[PDB]
Amino acid sequence: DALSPEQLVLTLLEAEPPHVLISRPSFTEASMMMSLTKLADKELVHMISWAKKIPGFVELSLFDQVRLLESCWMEVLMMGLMWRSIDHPGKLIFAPDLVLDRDEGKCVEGILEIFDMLLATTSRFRELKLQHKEYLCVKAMILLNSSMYATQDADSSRKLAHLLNAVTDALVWVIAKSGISSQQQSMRLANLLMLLSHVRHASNKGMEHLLNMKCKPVYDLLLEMLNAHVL
Ligand SMILES: Oc1ccc(CCNc2nc(SCCCc3ccc(Cl)cc3)nc(N3CCNCC3)n2)cc1
Repeated sequence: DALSPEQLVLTLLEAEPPHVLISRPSFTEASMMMSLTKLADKELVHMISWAKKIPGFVELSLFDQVRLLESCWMEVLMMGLMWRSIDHPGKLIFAPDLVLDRDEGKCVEGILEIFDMLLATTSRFRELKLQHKEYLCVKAMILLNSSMYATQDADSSRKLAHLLNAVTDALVWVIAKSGISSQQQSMRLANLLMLLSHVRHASNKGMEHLLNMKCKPVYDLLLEMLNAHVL
């Protein structure tokens, strides 16, 4: 119970996930995917601690929290990937150890399309000159919006709306602080939210390559983390 103007941006700042490290040698196909799996899993753990820290997230329903974390993990992952690779054209800084060149993608099939997508999206964010604050704000919006929107017992859908609300407000706020004119303050918001669907787009393709292995996805797998230990 809070959600203020900057007390949120600063909060979203101090809630950020830790940098994550993976073992490694070198590399080929599974070499790239043995790591990426051990990468996104370590991260998915911190992603939960993260959501947990967004003021009011735990006040929601448990099934809703899991509902939400299940839909965004992929784009939230890629949102942080892009942000880490924003000042590096052609590269995709997956982690302090996992840095991949564009070309290095083709060496494994299907993957190369995504790099083009990420790099393309990353370049757009770069060109817009996305700020650390706007980035913090867009990341949580992705988590608060990615859901299956009732079949009633609504007090969650209320609090959730109030939460997506505060974030969205902080974001128009950040843009306003920028000082530009209302025609531009609006265009900024519009340009940044239109990219979220490109992050969605890239999120769908990726998840499609993922499942294209032999499985069919972290549900309970990280269900008992919201459960008790809260770690
Ligand atoms: O901050 C981060 C950290 C990590 C990432 C990437 C996380 N990527 C990731 N990729 C695969 S990939 C087969 C992939 C083909 C492919 C190739 C390229 C891409 Cl981008 C996606 C998929 N599989 C998984 N997981 C994690 C959860 N348990 C089940 C498997 N994660 C992004 C941002």
